[PDB]
Amino acid sequence: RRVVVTGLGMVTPLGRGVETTWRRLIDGECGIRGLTLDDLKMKSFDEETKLYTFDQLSSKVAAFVPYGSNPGEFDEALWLNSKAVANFIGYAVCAADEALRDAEWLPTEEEEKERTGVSIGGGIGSICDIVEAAQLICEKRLRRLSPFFIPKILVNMASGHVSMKYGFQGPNHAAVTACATGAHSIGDATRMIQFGDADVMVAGGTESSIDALSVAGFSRSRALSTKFNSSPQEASRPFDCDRDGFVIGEGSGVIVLEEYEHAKRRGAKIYAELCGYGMSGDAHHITQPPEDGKGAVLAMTRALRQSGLCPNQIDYVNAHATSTPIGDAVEARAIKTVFSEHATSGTLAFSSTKGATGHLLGAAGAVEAIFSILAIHHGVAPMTLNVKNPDPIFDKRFMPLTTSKKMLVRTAMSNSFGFGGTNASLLFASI
Amino acid sequence: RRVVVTGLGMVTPLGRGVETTWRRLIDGECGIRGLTLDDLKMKSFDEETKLYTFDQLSSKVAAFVPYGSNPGEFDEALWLNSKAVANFIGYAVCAADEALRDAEWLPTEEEEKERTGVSIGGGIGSICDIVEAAQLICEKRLRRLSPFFIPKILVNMASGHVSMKYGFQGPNHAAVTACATGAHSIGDATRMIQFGDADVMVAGGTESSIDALSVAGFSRSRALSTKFNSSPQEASRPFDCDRDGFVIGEGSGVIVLEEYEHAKRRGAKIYAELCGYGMSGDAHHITQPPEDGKGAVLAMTRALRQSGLCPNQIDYVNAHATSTPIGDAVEARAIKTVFSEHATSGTLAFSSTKGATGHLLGAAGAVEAIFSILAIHHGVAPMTLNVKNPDPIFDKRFMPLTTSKKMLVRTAMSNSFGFGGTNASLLFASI
Ligand SMILES: [K+]
Ligand SMILES: [K+]
Repeated sequence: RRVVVTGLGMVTPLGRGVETTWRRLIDGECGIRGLTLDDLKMKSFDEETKLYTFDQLSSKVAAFVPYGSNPGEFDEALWLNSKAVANFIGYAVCAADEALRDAEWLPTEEEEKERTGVSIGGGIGSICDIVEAAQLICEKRLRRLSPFFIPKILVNMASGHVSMKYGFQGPNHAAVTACATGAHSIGDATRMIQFGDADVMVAGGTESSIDALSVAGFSRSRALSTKFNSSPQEASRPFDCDRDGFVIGEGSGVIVLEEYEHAKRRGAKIYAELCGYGMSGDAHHITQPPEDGKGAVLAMTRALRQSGLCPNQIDYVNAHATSTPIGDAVEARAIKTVFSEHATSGTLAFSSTKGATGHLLGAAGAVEAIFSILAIHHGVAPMTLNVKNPDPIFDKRFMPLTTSKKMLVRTAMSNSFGFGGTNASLLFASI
Repeated sequence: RRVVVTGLGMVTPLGRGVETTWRRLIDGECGIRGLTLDDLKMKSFDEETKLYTFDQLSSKVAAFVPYGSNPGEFDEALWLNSKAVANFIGYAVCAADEALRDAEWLPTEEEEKERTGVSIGGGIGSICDIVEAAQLICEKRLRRLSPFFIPKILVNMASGHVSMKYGFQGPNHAAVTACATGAHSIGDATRMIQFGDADVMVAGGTESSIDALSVAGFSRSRALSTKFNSSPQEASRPFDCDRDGFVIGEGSGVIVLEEYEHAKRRGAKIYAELCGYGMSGDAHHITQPPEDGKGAVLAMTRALRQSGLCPNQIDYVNAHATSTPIGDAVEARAIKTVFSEHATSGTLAFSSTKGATGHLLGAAGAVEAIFSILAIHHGVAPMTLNVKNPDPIFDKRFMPLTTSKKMLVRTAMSNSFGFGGTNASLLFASI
């Protein structure tokens, strides 16, 4: 059984909705701005504590979903209107609603509902909610603790809320694999349709982890950009010589996957086929990839092997590259190993879109899969922002895209790597 | 491709190791004891705050892994060996080591290592570490924030630590589906072997969430047992008329899944075949199952369809039943709906082992899958503990097992349900 994409939905730092996000991405816009006190998510703390906490943050830049009741904005009054709904849940529901309406898949019949599942994972959940609860322990105010505390911090709950809203009674699932979360969630859902567990899967990733402890935590891991705090629009620079860590972003990407014959029967429009889901492990380090990028090589090779395609048949690669000194170079090295002559001749088009969106963490793999599907659909490959001085590994030919380029994209591959050395590679093709 | 089980490993409130856990389970033992101040995991808090917090907890019972350097005990010096290892990670590695040495699978060859993956999920991760970090905000001591904070709290990191320990470079994965986590992780891994993503998968679940905020959070939701604080060994009573909520437990279950031909070629000892992986969603309520238990019915029916077996061919069912008023009754109705004449004849053996182990949350689905496999392997069906007065739903010979029944077990099914209405049913058979 073959698996196709019939609906796209997203909410990103470039806007709410596929149209707005894609338009701004191609136009070369950037969703990164400087942090403020409000961004700490510390409404339950006094101003002196807020001020102190802000000062402890090495990284003072982030990529935010725009909130509001106007076009291209995320309306919290519509999507975060319940006590059990944390921000990551609202993003996923918002994106899922767009994807399902795009796919024209809102079944009323129990037969179809039972054959529709959900696989939308989150990477970390809601740290800010756990911080608020922990404050109750410190201040001896535990009576205030919400009965909805547990339900709103569980990383599988986006799938729960989506399935509930639409009555979807197929597999209720979530893959959680750090920054590969959105990729594995989509991939696992594909395997389920292939095996026959479902005919339709609403799959993707979500994350809303811009808050005091998240920023402080990633800053302590030395994972975040710090030296561009006065110039936020230049903070995320994948493949650039002056990159100094990623910029935390937030949002959700959700797609509607469905079995090919099922899609054709109902006359659904098809974006692309999902042809490869390559998985590997680095088996190296909790946070650092290996020098040779073997894990990334394995993941890409496995996705290729599944599709029955040769390296030279790949038109576009959306790289994971998060704007990290070691990470970006390792992936570049891995892309050279997998594609060799196809890459070193300049034939292969590749870019990282994280200069524009930031690192969406658990949602990164899903959002970037959407970008890859859209590359095929529109015949436009997105640029990498802020590559003023390309990494020494690159030359005149082997070079990431620095402008949005029109081209036939019949095949698009998207890499997502996470802490623990967990790797996924999703390969899409026109059908 | 067929998938078989070649290794078992576990760390539970009934002991470290399969040997001790199974022996104590079958002997009708219980791992539940009363909560103390030390169990709050509040080492960074003063005595006054410890006492306040303890007084605020309505549930004062939990099921603990026995620590120590003696047989049947968890040696924390061996497994909690670095600052990056939270308890859930340590339990998983301990369980994985046992499972792999049982499977006799410690390959040196890059080929075999690349064909071996890991799918061990955690449900919540490490709340206590987030609480400690949040305390640094309240006390303005963020200087002391651990560099390993982020790696410690991520629910996928058990898979990461296991893979790097043994150099496994196959799919590095985690399904996180609340209290179905262990089941979906095992089921997902099965699909991966079935498809050809891997030849061997180290799969299961892990949890260590006995701490101040976890107990407070679950207590506030009214999910936990409160009436039996004076008699802890009586607190978990699945299917009993006096049940009043579940008892939080901790531990890990890990199994080695293997492609059938791969197992036979190397002369591996085979416990059972995994024949069915049924998945569904309630699409009803964030925490409560629907009255008719349609989700449970669907999950069980789906696992049956996949196996090619009919209800009458099922020998043992390990119920999810957690000792909650609504939950247990709903599953009882669902079992009756699926098995009808096979249930009411008294020939279907079914029990919940949560009276003995407590609710292991993310590890529940994996530990109970192991019990289902061991039932087949040993020809003994485990009892339900503390059924003094069976629920009115049970009539005549439709009754859960209240003693360890010696019997031929050819087939065994295990149910796991989680918050968000996520349901999994795993079906094993002799081979
Ligand atoms: K990517
Ligand atoms: K079970």
